Amino acid sequence: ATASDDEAVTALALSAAKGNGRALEAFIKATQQDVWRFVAYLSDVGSADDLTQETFLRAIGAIPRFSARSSARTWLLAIARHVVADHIR
Amino acid sequence: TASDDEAVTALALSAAKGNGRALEAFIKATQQDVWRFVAYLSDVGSADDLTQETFLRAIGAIPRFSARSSARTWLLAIARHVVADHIR
Repeated sequence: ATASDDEAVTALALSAAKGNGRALEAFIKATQQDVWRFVAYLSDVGSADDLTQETFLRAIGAIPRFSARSSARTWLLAIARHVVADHIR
Repeated sequence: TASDDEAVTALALSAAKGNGRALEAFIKATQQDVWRFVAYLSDVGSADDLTQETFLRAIGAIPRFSARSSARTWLLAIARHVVADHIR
């Protein structure tokens, strides 16, 4: 529960959406690894660093509108997917 | 170019108020400056890590940015601390 984990991350996201910086920072720390793994499956490993950060830049942009209609991980990986879709080419 | 400094400071101010697109744009706008400064207080090899780590702290502090100085100075002040820690 692990899903206990998802819960924190969602919480971080919700606080970050309300303008809490230190929560945005921790959110990115908590999820960076997941985004990197996901992103590298869907292209290469050489791509992933660059795709990972693009994902976070969009995340940073969209987070003010995250309201937990889904878990923050799902929301974040949906963005990761758009970033990968764009990148081809 | 001072006008460029003004945009960056204006981005920082709007990001401090909870604007995510401002924060994103600010990071895009300053990433290169942070990397060069950091590459260079240490080395090209560690610059990526230190650039992240600067931005992570930047994200966490930005809500208390109020323009007592330019955002570029504020941000490079964070970068210093980051490099200082990396060599302690």
